[PDB]
Amino acid sequence: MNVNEFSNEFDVLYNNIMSNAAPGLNEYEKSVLLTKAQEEIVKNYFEPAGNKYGKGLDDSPKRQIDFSELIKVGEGVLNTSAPTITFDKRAKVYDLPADLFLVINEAVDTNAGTKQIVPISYSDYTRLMSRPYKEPVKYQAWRIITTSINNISVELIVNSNETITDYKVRYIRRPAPIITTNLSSEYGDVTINGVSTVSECELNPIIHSEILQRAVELAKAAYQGDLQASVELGQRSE
Amino acid sequence: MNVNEFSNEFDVLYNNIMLNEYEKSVLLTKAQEEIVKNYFEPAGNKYGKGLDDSPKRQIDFSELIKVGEGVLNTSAPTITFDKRAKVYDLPADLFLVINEAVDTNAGTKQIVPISYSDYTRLMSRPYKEPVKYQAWRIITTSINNISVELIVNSNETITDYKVRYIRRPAPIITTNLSSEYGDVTINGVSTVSECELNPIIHSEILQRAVELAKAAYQGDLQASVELGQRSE
Repeated sequence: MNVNEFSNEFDVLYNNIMSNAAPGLNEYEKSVLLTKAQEEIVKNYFEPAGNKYGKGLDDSPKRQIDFSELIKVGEGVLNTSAPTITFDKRAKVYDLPADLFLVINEAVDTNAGTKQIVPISYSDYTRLMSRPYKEPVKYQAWRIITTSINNISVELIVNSNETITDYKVRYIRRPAPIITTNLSSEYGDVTINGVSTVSECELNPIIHSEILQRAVELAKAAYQGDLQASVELGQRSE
Repeated sequence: MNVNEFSNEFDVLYNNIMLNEYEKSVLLTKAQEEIVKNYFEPAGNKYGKGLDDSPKRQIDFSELIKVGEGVLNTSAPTITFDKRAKVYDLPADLFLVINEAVDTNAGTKQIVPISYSDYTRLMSRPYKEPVKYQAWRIITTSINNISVELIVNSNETITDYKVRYIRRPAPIITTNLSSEYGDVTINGVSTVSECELNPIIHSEILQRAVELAKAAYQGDLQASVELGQRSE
């Protein structure tokens, strides 16, 4: 469904049938609520505990097809542009793509073959570095986030006497906002995520109805406006 | 009651158990027009009952109800407020409309006389068409007649437009006015005119005329304003 259909069925589901009908929502408000509902839905469906099914990214066909249009593959750029201080002397710093929402798969291609990057926790890092070896298992590499400015910088730890040729990252692209109409105005240009032009929902049509329902629920919680509704509907932001 | 009976029994009631016939004709014509309005509006009468609210009210307006067709106003190329509005002229002898229907290719559709507030409300929504068995109607630029815009759903053509309405009553005249009174007319007719209404409401028309006469002749401002309340 295109943006006009988002807005028309938003109006239908919000106030065109309600008995003591409420004021219609302005297009900026509808775009804001739709973008919020989109992000909430993405976060709810990525995490199993966030939805009533207990199903995350790839726990069912529907969850695969939900994020299928939001998956992207890119590469981390070696961060030798400027000097820096790494926590580990034997780690190579890489910069992830700017439009990164969530990392789901990483791999590094070295001279000793491809290796799956395992994101190790800080307590896990301490445990592993208290051991005599201090290097990954055969077909794996280690990873920790380092000092990041304006984009995520990442330290890749591989086994000794190994060089990294490329660093691929299969991630979830940051969703683009849903903007119903050109938000340009003479009184001031308002933006949802830095863009005023019309922006279609760049995800699969399977969850457009879900985004619409969530947006309507958020609109009605805003209309109710007491602390109660804000608190319970803020639980699903996550 | 014949007009002679109206004139004779006006004298019985007004002249203390026994006015010009023009003055009697004027008051009787005014009285019936009051009575039709008062018994049409439920709040205008003493029972709180309108046109179809009781058997008596149905026989009251029985001989005024008329069914006529609207004629397309294609002769005059005027300007309509709605894009898909077809201008139609209503019958000349029209007093109050009570049912309107339009026969389209899709089917007969009951016309809803839509208020100026509801139009702005229903035209601020996505679709902007009536429900599947209804049509809208709003009055438009009218010259010496009644013109109505029939806003039926797009993708449909209007083939017929039936109007069921209350006909304008004819005047009550008790004598040839031109015989003694030079060129006086009541509603454009100078000759004897009978009551075109059911005999059930002749007594109330006569009683109202007598009350109107006595209040008019008493001359008090309070009486004139008090009985002028029931003029609507």
